[PDB]
Amino acid sequence: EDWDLVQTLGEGAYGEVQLAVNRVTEEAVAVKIVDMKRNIKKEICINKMLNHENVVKFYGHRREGNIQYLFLEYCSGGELFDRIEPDIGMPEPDAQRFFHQLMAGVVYLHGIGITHRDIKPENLLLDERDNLKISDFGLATVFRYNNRERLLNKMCGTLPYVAPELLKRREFHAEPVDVWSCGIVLTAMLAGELPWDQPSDSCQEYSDWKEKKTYLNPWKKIDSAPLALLHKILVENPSARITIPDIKKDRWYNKPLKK
Ligand SMILES: Nc1ncnc2[nH]cnc12
Repeated sequence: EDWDLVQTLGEGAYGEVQLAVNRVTEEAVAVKIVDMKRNIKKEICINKMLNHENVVKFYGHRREGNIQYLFLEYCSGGELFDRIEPDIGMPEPDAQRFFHQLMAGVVYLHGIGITHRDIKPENLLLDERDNLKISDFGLATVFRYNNRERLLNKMCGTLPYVAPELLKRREFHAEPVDVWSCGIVLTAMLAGELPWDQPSDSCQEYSDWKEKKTYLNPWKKIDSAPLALLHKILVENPSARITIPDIKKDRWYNKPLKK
């Protein structure tokens, strides 16, 4: 287990990720790297709990100095960001498949009291058999514990993926914030466009969404079956907004498309 660091796979904010190949067995891994001088104990801890085929497999960590090394699964397929052609998206049969695995993944976390708080195509990586993994638990947090649900109030994410409640309320439920970002990943995948800067009332493109002006981009690039689902996801009232159990019922979600 003396790995050589090869290519830089990217840095969200917290630290740099390298591909690391093992000298002797050649097992490829991803090493996240974080300089605790130039929140992060919590990422390790959350990664210790996780075990699903749609979450990036945590392998371990060694401190060894000022740096912190996370040993994570390797997604040779890279980010879902790159399967989205800008302004067109990707074929509807693959869009669905990745949404099935996103939904799978998120059910799992949400079922173990964990919310990601940054679902976005750059944090959905694809492996060798093109399976979607949820990555980066830097902004993750427990919302349910001892079967008590706690509200989050701390604002974090990426504006275009964030839910309105999070701009407009002082505390909010964690599940709906992740269903929203899942809905915006579905928009991205099907239209290849983010629909708005951020879901504020001050924003034309969002005001048009609440006004059901579905004749505009990026909504006119989407078929009425997945478009119906989206209407149910980007509801502005998180108690009105569809749940994951009920997205599993949606017509588009169960429409046969993918071989
Ligand atoms: N686990 C991972 N696999 C591939 N690319 C990554 N970039 C960040 N984490 C990664």
